Amino acid sequence: GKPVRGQRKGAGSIYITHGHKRQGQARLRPLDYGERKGFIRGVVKEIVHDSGRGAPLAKVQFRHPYKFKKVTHLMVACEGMYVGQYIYCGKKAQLAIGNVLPLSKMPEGTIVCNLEAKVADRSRLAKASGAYAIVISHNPDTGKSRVKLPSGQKKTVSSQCRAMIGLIAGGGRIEKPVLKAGNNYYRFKVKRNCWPRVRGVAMSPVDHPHGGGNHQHIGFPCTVSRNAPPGQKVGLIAARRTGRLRGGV
RNA sequence: ACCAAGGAGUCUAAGGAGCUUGCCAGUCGGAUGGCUUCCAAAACCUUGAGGCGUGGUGAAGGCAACUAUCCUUCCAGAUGGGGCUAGUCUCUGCAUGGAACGACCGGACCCGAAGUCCAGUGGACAGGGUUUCGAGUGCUUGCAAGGUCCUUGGGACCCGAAAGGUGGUGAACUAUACCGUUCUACGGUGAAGCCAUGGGAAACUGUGGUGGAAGCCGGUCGCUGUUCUGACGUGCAAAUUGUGUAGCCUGAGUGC
RNA sequence: UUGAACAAUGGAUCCUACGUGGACCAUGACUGGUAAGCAGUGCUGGUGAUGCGGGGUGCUCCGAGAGCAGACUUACAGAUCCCGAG
RNA sequence: GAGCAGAUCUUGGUUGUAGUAGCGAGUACUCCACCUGGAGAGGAGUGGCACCCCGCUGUGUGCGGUUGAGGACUGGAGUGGAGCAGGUUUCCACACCAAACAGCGUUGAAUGUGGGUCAACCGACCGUGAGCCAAGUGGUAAGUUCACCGAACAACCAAAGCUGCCU
RNA sequence: GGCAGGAAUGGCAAACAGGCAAGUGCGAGCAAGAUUCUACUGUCAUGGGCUGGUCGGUGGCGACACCCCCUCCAGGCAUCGAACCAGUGAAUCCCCUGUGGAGUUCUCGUUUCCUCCUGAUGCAGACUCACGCGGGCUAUCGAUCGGCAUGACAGAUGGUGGUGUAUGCCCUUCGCUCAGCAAGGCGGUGUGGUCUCACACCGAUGG
RNA sequence: AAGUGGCAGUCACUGGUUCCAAUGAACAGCCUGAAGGAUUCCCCUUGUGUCCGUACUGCAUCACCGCAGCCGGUCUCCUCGACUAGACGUCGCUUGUCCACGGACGAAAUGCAGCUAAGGGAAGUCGGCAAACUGGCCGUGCACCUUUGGAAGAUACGGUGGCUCCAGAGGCCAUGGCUCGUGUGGAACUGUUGCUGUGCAGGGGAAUCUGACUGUUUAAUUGAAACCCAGCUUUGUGAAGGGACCAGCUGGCUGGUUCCGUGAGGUGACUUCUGCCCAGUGCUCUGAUUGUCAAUGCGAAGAGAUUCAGCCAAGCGCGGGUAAACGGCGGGAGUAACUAUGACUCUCUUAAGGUAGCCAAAUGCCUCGUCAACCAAUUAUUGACGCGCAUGAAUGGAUCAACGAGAUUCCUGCUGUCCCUAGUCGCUGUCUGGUGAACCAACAACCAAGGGAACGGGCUUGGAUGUGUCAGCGGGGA
RNA sequence: GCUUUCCCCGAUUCAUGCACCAAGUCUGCAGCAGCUGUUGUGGACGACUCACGUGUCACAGUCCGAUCAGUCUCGAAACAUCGAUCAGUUGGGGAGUUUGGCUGGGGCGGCACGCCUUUUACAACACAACGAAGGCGUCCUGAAGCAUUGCUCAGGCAGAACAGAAAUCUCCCAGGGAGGAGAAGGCCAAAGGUGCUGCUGAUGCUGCGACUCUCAGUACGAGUCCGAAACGUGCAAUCGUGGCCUAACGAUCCUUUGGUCAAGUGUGCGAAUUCUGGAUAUCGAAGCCAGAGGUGUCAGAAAAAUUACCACAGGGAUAACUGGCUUGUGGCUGCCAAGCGUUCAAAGCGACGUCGCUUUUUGAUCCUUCGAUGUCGGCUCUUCCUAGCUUCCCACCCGCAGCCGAGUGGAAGAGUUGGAUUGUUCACCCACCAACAGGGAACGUGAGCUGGGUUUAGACCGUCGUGAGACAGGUUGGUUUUACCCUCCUGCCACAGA
RNA sequence: GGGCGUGACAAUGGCAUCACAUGGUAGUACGAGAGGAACCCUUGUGGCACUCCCCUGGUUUCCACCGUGAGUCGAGCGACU
Repeated sequence: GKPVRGQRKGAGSIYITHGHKRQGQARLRPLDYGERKGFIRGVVKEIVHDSGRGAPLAKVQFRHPYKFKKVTHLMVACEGMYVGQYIYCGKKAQLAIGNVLPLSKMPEGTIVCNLEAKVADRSRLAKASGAYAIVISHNPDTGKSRVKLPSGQKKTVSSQCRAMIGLIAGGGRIEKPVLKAGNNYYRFKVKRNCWPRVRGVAMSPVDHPHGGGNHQHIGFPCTVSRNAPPGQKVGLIAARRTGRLRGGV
């Protein structure tokens, strides 16, 4: 009868992010002449806590490309980065923690974060707490590069994508068990309206394909198709397998 | 409960079967046209196409009701005529009902297509037979108006659904998100950290304090609403109430 | 002897507007059932639609059928009194 | 649009019930005095008395308001003092309660009349927040409570109309 | 009009957030408004008119202190959660001594009750070693000297400079003294006519 | 010269300290600095301050909403004295008020409230429902079990007044003056043994089922074992992506995001485990090389409409994986040197044949199952046993500390729940002055029997019956 | 020690500092002092370039030489993306609708829904019930049809080598006891049987008749009777258009086939449906006629569940509660007398049989009630019955010595209890007692109470279902309102006037 | 003959004394024994009924007297909430 929770969320009325008191986008300084040809220096002016995020951010101040000015960019912090650090951004930057340099000046063992997925893009990969990617290999024939992502996947991105050298700060936070419901309450109160989460077997058949019945159960296989309409796409979406994972994944 | 007033088979298109009236192989013709202070948008007039009827039958191609003195036949039968007689004979034969047709019109069969003929591309009919059909004909039973009882579509005798649809309104209660902001006595208890100190070879450890954590406890405001299955239950109240009893009360708390 | 009796204001030909289409009761004619104020049937009559006299009372029994009155007489059935009639 | 006894019929007016059930949370009143047409109470109370006067007799535990004297309640998380939303003259005074209302009525938020609300300093106004509108552009058969609000963050975008000197 | 600058449309939206500046007599006098009127005493923002010689100057070792417009950039204030502990100040409240008035007094009670007050504002003052309330910084000295010390309820510090010392320097909450200001207020005691009301006098500016 | 009488709560500021997988706005406005540039030399609508709100009410017992002048609801601020831990509770100054329809009569019965009650003590009842017991503080002290935190205020024992003393802590001025523990311990005396003397103020213990907890919940019959939680585990996703809104959009959302992130499910703390089945359905992967398979396209024949063939997609078949996907997880007959039982064997058969565990459990029909405990008596309850109609493993199975207005059982104490009721009291009612409805109403209003739409007030046959009150009453008026 | 060859490179990395609006070089113009100094203001390089030189950095411009250029940046790229139009797939995410009927309530069950036979069924015809027993949706072509024709069947006595009970053969007997496909009934003997043989009459040319059963005197279906073409069989009469007879089946619309048409023959003639402005075309389509493809719910819609979240219109035409009829069942008594009883049928029983009564269990029914009669138990309170438990007649009788008792009669006055488990009625124990009898009163009694149970909405388990959901399976939690009217009853009072 | 009052009478209706037990009878009758009554007479008891308050209880707004707590009236006294 009635639509589903994950179908009313995408409508985005009271499921908008609680971002009012956040810091903005955390991205690498954009690509300009300095960052392409040589290197540019920036002072890590502050490390700050961003709401709804696990990693600390860093206000890093560079000079303006063509104006008498100081552009204060904001990027996810590298673990070990301190205030007043002098990070370096560009092609001729050195292989030091916090530096931002193209994915081609990096040897084939480098541990990187804030990784770009496209050229002139600004840091769309490996951005959560304790996240890091590992530069696997380079290909000069294409100017591209295989990198190992935190997910364990291996993505090929151009060797003009810029990363940041090191880990993302604030690591180890899933290694603490949330002990109370109130901890997760405060956790999600600054992210978005998604907690607590009623389970579909506890609803009525008007509200969810799982609701109703005299015993709380799903009467049909949970593994739903990928071509399933929005509204019966609840359960395990296009699951290749189910059950306990043992041996290889 | 009582009385008063209102209150339910109506109008319309088409039609059926009676009845009335007028005309008649016709009838009607108020679409429209001619006229003449209000009456008069009336009345009157036949310019009237046309409607219905005069022919039916076949899917159609199409075809289309014999009869030269008069008259289809038979049974019953209304009148009437001429003889005759209280015995009682002939002729007439309406209407109606039944039967028939050697009749005929159209359709369908069978054997044939012989025969006659010509507005002559070989065409038109024609003959004899049938367990044949027609909402057929056999001296056209029509038209129009009114009226009665009805039928069907319409609100359809009157009242009566739960429903379905189209467009709007509401977040003052209430649910939730965000922005700003408010509120949270008094105690109990005693986490980390810290101080002194006893023991020990050391690793470690005993004791007395300090400290003031916790979705900790009692408990006030407050919020909620267990129990009496209390009150009330024509209430204070369309959900409240007790000189009760309870739950929580630093939090996932609370309100604006 | 016009060839059985009795009866008979009747036979033929039509048209047409409605209501009804829950039935029930009674009887060796019965069927199912232990049976039922049960269920289902048959003939006929009743009730429904029907009042009146009697059965105290009773939709169905017995008598009889219903315009308004007068007189007489009766049906069923009645006469200790209630209550007409020993 | 033509006849009512009914349709839990419609509208109106009524009746019994019945002077009945009731008008029982928030502890509470009392005395004197004044205000009255009357309120320590009478219809010509009664005998003389021929209205005065002198006798006798009756009076409901007794309307309202306000001083004063007592008795009590609120008991600062108030029955106090201020303001929000809402109210919108209810504020104040006088007249007035024999029109009605206040489940009494010399009183009131009643009725009638007439008054009263003064800001450079208290606030709206100034912006900004969540959010919204126009604009720009787009979508629709078409208006729209059609889409975007994007100086963290948009576009398909010629939005700097302002400043210094000279003039 | 020329030159030189100048990405990024205009608004709305909070009577709780941001946001210039007022207090007392709560009265002269109101029946009813009052940080609005009134008497005093102030505060704020902003406009106009007038009157061969130019980087304001100086003091301090320092922390710092004093007197005499324009453009652009870098910062900061505005500016931000909650709870708990300690301190200081305010008003409230209470106590002691004394005064002025009142209540009780059958007996006792030098008793009982009220009052004895002080606002904004000031380019006023003394401290600020807060010698009342505490942080920061300065200079000198150079520690744990062999038992490290200082300061806190608890923290907390210290060769990245402790303790000690000093013209020490700064900011801030206050508090105190003065002006406001006693003339006002509060508790009273009287005079004068009376009136459609002014004068007189007294009573802690206590600890 | 120029803090300071006291100390309690509130407020302000100051110095800090803790909490966060939570870090707790923006703008206008204002200021400072850095670097440049440039540099003629008192008076005025008591200047301007314009515009709008400004009464009163406002947790209201009458100003708002609730039909109203409704015991309901409704935002914030200030907040005294005494007892006390106190913003509890009780009383009082300041402020405000005596207004709620009243009066008589000791005031029936019944009722709603407050209390008591001998002897017994749950025998009452579905059930200790309701009430009672206990209650503050100080000292001594405290068991099982445990997740080592708790349980715990366990359970329990003693004391508590009044007065007179004895000790006992600090500060200022200068070891004396003054202030100086309402904050503690001891003792003597004292009293009809009684003192948290009033208001206030836990009864306790022992188990089973269940949910871990805390939180949430059907406003107005269900507060729960339901939902949520943490934890666990699957799942899709590396962005031209996952999910997903919209009529549409070069549209908005998650996303100010980027795997320690996340969109979609399930289970439900810790602990100990989570067994077998991929045959069915589902999902997913392949080459989907063999089968089926659309539209368009290409070819042929036809005069043409049209007809016919072959090839090219996904899908479906085919093949593989997957159960913390949905789910599922067996019969028959013999057999041991007393009997009995059946370790053992035979056979059919499944995708697998229910594994470890647990049970007459909130799941067991039979069933009040059998044995034991409890009791005088036990359809209750507990411990066991187990062919379990129909238990069972994240449809989670089994233990389980702590917690619970959860469901059940036992013990103690306490009791009017009961034997078996009685008394007393306020407000009712009762009488009354003022005011004054509604429900309901065919008409009526005494029965028995009969018959009858089978249970009459009316009918028939009988029996009663004078009319009219007042307070009650629950048999009837189906 | 140069040259060239092109590849690589192009000033910033101890430090929370600063950094822009040009300095230098060269040079123009204007003013003043005289190519110079000064003042003022420009320009180029600094800071490479995007056919030539001249032209002002710009373009033009005239000549010269000769075959224009223009992308913000990176990637991808004629693929892909967002949509567009079709097509395949998927699609309870969503919508619309349906989810038969009968029925001793409905559901489950079944078919009494279209048919045939026997019976009910009651001697014309007719005759219902979820009455009784069955059958039907088929089967059969040198047949299981038609015809001629010959023969006689079931069974039995007797007989014949193997051979017997039962092989085959022979004789006699045999009314049908066989066969005719099947259910039952009827029918039939030189045969509506059967062998052999011959055949196809298994649609009597049509748009072809009258009828009968059914019945409305409709259809379909089935069947009877005819007319005449052409045939089979037979000497012939005849018989034969299916099955010996009674069952064996199907509308409109649509499709399909055959016919019509068209063609062909026609040894000369014809002999004809339409596609509409006139014609053609074995193009296509339409038409008429006869079949066939099926509606079994069989006079013929195209069709799944659930609701305890529920609703509406009704219904006492119809269930659940009371009551009514009946009492199978239950309960209570009778009669007889086989036996038991030491002998003895009755002191006490009473088998096999059999007559009754009650409502008091459960049935059966469906009569009243569905515009509602509050649905169990308990408590309270009253009354009634007797089918008599105690007490009384110290009754009578005994297998009665006493005691304890058994049975029977009169008698319904009084009594008939306290508890544990269970919601319980009941049951079962513990006791007390003279005894702890059985019942009724709308299964008395909810405006008397309670609310434990049944019986809403919440929730859990088990089994069932794919599911929502179901469950006489279990569990927990869950608002019981109103009297003041009339009467009865309780007390109270007056008037008695009518 | 009426009015008021008293004293009675009594139509009709209701109706209320049921049961048990100690002791004696009696260790008797009866009975081989074992065992083992009864009438009746006392005295009690139970259920029910009716009445009542001397005694003993229960109740206490006799707020009668007294103790005692918080607050308040200045304390006493006496009070009050």
